[PDB]
Amino acid sequence: MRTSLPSPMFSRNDFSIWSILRKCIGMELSKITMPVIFNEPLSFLQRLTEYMEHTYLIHKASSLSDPVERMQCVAAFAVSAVASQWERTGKPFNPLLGETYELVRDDLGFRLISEQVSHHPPISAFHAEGLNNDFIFHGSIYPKLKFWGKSVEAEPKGTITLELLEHNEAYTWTNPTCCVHNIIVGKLWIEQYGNVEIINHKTGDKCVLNFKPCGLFGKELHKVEGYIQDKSKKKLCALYGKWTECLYSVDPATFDAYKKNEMPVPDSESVFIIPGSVLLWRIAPRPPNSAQMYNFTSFAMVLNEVDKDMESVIPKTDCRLRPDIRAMENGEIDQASEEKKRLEEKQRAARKNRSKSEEDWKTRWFHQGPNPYNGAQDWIYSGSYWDRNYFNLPDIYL
Amino acid sequence: MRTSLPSPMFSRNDFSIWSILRKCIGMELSKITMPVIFNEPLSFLQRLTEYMEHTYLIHKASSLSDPVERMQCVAAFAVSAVASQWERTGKPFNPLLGETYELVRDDLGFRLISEQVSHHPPISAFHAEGLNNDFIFHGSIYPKLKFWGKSVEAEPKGTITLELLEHNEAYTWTNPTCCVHNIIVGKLWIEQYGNVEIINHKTGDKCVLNFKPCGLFGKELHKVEGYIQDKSKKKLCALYGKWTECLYSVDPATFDAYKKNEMPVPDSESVFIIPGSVLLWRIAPRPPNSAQMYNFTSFAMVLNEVDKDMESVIPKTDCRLRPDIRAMENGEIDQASEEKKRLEEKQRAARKNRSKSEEDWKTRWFHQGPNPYNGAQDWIYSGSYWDRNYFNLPDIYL
Ligand SMILES: CC(C)CCC[C@@H](C)[C@H]1CC[C@H]2[C@@H]3CC=C4C[C@@H](O)CC[C@]4(C)[C@H]3CC[C@]12C
Ligand SMILES: CC(C)CCC[C@@H](C)[C@H]1CC[C@H]2[C@@H]3CC=C4C[C@@H](O)CC[C@]4(C)[C@H]3CC[C@]12C
Repeated sequence: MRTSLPSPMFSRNDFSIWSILRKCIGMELSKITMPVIFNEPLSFLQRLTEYMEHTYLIHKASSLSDPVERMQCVAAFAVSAVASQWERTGKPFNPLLGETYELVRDDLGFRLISEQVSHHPPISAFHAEGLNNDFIFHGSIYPKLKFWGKSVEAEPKGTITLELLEHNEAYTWTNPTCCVHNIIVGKLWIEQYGNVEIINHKTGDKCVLNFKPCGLFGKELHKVEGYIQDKSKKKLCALYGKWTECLYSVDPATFDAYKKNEMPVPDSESVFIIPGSVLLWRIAPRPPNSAQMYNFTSFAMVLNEVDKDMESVIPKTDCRLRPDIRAMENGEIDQASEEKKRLEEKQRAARKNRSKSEEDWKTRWFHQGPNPYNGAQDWIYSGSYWDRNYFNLPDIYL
Repeated sequence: MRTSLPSPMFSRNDFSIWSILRKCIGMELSKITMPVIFNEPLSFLQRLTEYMEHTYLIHKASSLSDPVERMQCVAAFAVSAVASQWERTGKPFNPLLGETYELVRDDLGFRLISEQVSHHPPISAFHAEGLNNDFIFHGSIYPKLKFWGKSVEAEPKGTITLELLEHNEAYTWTNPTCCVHNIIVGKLWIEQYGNVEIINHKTGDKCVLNFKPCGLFGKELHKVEGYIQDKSKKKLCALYGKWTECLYSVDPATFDAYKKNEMPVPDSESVFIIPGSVLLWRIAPRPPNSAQMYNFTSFAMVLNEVDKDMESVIPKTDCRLRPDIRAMENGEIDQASEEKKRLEEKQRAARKNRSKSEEDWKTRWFHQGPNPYNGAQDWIYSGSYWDRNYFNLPDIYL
């Protein structure tokens, strides 16, 4: 009768249920495919393209001669870029290595190209341009996940850069942390909080934006408060609002005068417009079909539209061609699950094939390089994507 | 430009991360395979066979003429049956529908047969017999999972029945709830708590066993306290101990006299033997290779041993023949993952094949019927398994 096992056990070190959930919920490679019922029919690259919904704020900024007024607009845009998150608790599809997404919005005067440049760590790079060459807006996002209590925090790591070309100025910042409450059981809902600093690298103007956490009682749900100061640290403007609604500007004096007087969703009031304030930005109302369509904005509903004409110009990596997202969008959930499993296995096989073949992954449209304004490691658009002439691109779809 | 999606979203109702985890951690069918690194190399059927480790308590009970002394032994056995759980935080493999497991321990004087009789809900039935026909011990277990805070509770649902055949008496009870703390992140550890009532259906004797929860401070970790009373509700014996260590008996008077005077594991003291107590049961010390071998008992190390002679008698459904458990036991984790995925897909295909074919699943060795002593719905051993002569058994392994 045996008195022992023929081999000792394997030491799993720190690996936990959280480890599995982290890879699954986040954008890391995961051996377990996230079930399609938790998805929304967008790639993560398309989800990030929603940064561009209020690009009119950038065109407005470019048209103004006063740098402090420009900073108001850039602060408005920074807040507007993250504003569409409320109730977007569907997970966008984990992009495949080498997946790309492009968007041309003639009516909004920009185009954008994005690529999934890595899974170690998962980084999504993007590069947007004003069609009349008034701006460049780029960055890259690695969503770093932590688990607290009943919640997951996604920290969007990477530098955000806005170049107003007519003024020879760049602005940089980082985005606030995004919080997903009730991640295991209960009603999913979303918070954003954190301290954002926008730096004008030509003038030394700085904008401080505090995305307030809830606070006990929840009085501060979604609140944004901050100010613009000049190179001398003199406060020039007070900015206040809610990232889910609006951003306003007011004289710092006037603001301080007025200022003296299962986790559930707290009741948040649309805050009062301090008299004399200037309106900088208000969110677009969500359309009437939004609640039946993953709580998408009207802007987000356009992201994955494809037509035959589009199919003749976009590269084979564009996620409009990703068949599992297409099937989910059309109401074919079992087809979506089926294709998703296929796509993820094909990508695992190709990675193993690259390992045994000794060859390295080549990102097609971005390269690593220092951010020219703050020195940070960055992913920089390499050019040429919009020339078309696509030669020997990754084969990632079925 | 499209203003809507071509199909409305799908309503997922109450489905959550917990829903996925419940199926995965528990014994339900799950589309997501639990990763082998969370397993221990045993089937759930083998894990339950550890109920039998201290069968000598049943032989002792059978040999005694006083029914109250018999009840002490049966209470000892009931506690002993669940005693091997401490630090067994590896998940036993989810049995396949129609999977079976047998154990003959000549040195311990019993044999046991078990079958996975259903996944809706997941029920594991078992039937053990004294080799000299002094007892029958049977039951069935559906592990019902709930998620509280940082913990999962597995409630082992089903009636437990012990028939002492020489005395024409049966005993029934239910097992305590098993708690897995730090289920998402941190160090996994195990508690059992709940109120167990053992009923002698010939005499009306009743044994009350309280498995105490922790309690704030954790003074009560693993403590068992209870008593035996007769049909007249007169208290006859006090029983006390820890399910991780021992069970003792003492005069109820003497006991009450003495009685006046990330979640971490609390410090628990081996409780003091009240003088005059009688020793009923003590746990076997875990062997020196235990901590390198999934914290198995010596008893558990025998469960999955197979030899060529065994392979000529056991049916093709015996989980000694299950290749993924075999591969994990041998240190072949990637082979184990590979075979596990295969086995689970083969079982999903066969279920779909049974659906389109209109035909129903037939359990081979148990049938449904009322428990003869309490009326509850039960799974009853049908006989004939030990005749061998296996004809047209399920084909469930690769
Ligand atoms: C599986 C289910 C339960 C979890 C769903 C998690 C979703 C809601 C999480 C996972 C990744 C998260 C994103 C990570 C990065 C960013 C960029 C940031 O600037 C805005 C928020 C945004 C876009 C997050 C929104 C919420 C997000 C999409
Ligand atoms: C995936 C990891 C993190 C979770 C591991 C869960 C394990 C430890 C759980 C899942 C099912 C549980 C079992 C369910 C039923 C019983 C019968 C009961 O009378 C004794 C405890 C016992 C045997 C439980 C022990 C712990 C158990 C095996």
